[PDB]
Amino acid sequence: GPLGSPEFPGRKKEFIMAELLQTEKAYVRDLHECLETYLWEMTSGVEEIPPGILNKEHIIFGNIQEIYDFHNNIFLKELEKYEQLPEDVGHCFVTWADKFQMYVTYCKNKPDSNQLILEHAGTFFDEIQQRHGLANSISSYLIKPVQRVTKYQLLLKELLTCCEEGKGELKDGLEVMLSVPKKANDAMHV
Repeated sequence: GPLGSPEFPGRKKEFIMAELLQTEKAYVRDLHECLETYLWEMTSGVEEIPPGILNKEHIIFGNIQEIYDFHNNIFLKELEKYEQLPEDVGHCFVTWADKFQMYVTYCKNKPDSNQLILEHAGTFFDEIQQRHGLANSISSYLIKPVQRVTKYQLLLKELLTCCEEGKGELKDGLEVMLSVPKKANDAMHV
């Protein structure tokens, strides 16, 4: 029934490579619709933004603006070239490993982001929601990055343990993924 114990690595030749190909497009699109909605209206000063979050756009959504642009013109269109080869995406987490330091910044601002959307952001995003047909709460999008970095660990652990031919780069692609949220805790100072 609605369980997942008989193991279910997705449906198609490229099972879980499709799970990564799809989360690019899901991630660059879900970043797109974020800048255009919640970030747009706070930077365009067209609604009354509570005195706590107005110049705290960079807290509410952190540095998400830099994520869209860089993925839609790089990570996505670099990944679709690996559609025929999930053996080469270990080379892709590493190709940009140092750029993953941006994820250590993102997470350090995450909790204080939370605080501001709870107490002093208020209900303001609920009205914008309905105007554009957002359907989903604000909190959902801004936390998604951390849901996404778990997914990277999910699929990458799959490849590096099951690739009959694991040419290389895979475990390094892993260690970079793991050192980021680890760093954020150690380097706690935001």
